[PDB]
Amino acid sequence: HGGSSELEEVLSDSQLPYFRRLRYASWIEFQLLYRLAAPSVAVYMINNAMSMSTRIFSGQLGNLQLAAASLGNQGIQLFAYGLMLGMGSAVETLCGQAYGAHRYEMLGVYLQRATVVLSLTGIPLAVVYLFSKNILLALGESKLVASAAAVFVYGLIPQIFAYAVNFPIQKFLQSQSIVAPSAFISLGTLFVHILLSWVVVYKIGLGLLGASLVLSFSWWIIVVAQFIYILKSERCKATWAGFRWEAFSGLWQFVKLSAGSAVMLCLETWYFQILVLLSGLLKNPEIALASISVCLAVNGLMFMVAVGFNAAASVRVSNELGAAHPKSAAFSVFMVTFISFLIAVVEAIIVLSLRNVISYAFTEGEVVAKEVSSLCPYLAVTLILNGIQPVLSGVAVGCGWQAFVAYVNVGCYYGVGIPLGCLLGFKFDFGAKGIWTGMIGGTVMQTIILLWVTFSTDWNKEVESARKRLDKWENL
Ligand SMILES: CCCCCCCC/C=C/CCCCCCCC(=O)OC[C@H](O)CO
Repeated sequence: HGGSSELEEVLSDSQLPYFRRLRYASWIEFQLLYRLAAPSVAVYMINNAMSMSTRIFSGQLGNLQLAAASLGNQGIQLFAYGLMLGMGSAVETLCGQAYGAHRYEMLGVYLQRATVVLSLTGIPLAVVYLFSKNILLALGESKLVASAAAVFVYGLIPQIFAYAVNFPIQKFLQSQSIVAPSAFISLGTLFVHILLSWVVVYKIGLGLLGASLVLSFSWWIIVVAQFIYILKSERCKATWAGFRWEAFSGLWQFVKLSAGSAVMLCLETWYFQILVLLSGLLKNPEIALASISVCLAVNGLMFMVAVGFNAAASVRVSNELGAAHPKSAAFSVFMVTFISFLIAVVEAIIVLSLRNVISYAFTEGEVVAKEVSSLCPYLAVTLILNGIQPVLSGVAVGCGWQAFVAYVNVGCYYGVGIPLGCLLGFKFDFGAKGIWTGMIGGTVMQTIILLWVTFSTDWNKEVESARKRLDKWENL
């Protein structure tokens, strides 16, 4: 329980040579990164598999049912997904810093205080789900498609409040460096999800409504399974003191800290969505929509590995800033960035080697395979950029820089990325290469700013700022 972190700090405090000290602080760091990032990827892959399993099981009832599962997941759910996870960012930085400062008693307070805030946030998301039929026909979709997706969206209204409890519990167990139980109950519920969705759809005949209800039901099985763990777990007897009335105090404070990360995700959900819509306005958008969707799907599939390093870099900096280990935090930021950078290099190598094959996997098109292969050099740059940007955003969450990063991300995306992509794409007639270059240029500037800031960071002041943050939340 934080003993390894103390040892790493002790190792840096020695007269031993730099190379001997580097090898033997990297080994203890690499062991901590692996014990955190490996189950984090396994959790997101199994959970997204349920979103794919529900999309697959519901899509086998007709082409209208598949469009309902696709438009419901990417249209309104992806908007509701980024809003719930954004508020769960303040409980991520508060639990990790408190777990490092041995204030285990208030870890359960942050869980409930995040649940109350997220449960109130899921109320505006509920009325949007009810009128999902009206917003789809407003975008021009057919009434039969809008009513079909709404019924599928009607079944996802319990998935909203399931997020409001799963995300605080996820970051709660993440701070204590215990993410293994979450990966195994998700594996079991997936078998329960595939089995129950097969019984509800094929035998009960509830249609696409029951298909989305089984998804929302399975999401509530991992919520109950995660809560009954912390009640019986021995590593959670110091961190979960039980239900407390203090969770209702200082709700607006949790709103202000988490508001930065929430806007960063929903706008980015629209930012990529705007980049797709803008690609439809380019000259010859017939192939620009398919090629960009292939590269972004590869970018999205490669992004699933980056979120594991994001969770690891977040808890490491949080646990070290709370335990007053500034040199260990400056090393964890460096170590996560380097290992994730080498992974992004391997991701770019595989894409460049299979530049002609990856296009046929998503859609069989000969002219599409050429256009995708032409954008693979640009996609490889985005993959390398997506191997440093999320880990620098994860350490910024651990330091509480969520407001500073949100200003930079929105400014680099909407203020720099979008105008550069439209100027290169439309005015300069570079097509999809101009859009992707503008998206690259946006991510480049963001990473550069964060890199200079993070490496010029006074980690002594971040430790003091972590004490002030924990002390103020303890007073109220
Ligand atoms: C849909 C699910 C919703 C889930 C959440 C429902 C409750 C949210 C309400 C909280 C404030 C009102 C209730 C608490 C009123 C007393 C608060 C209190 O003790 O205030 C102390 C004061 O702030 C000095 O420290």
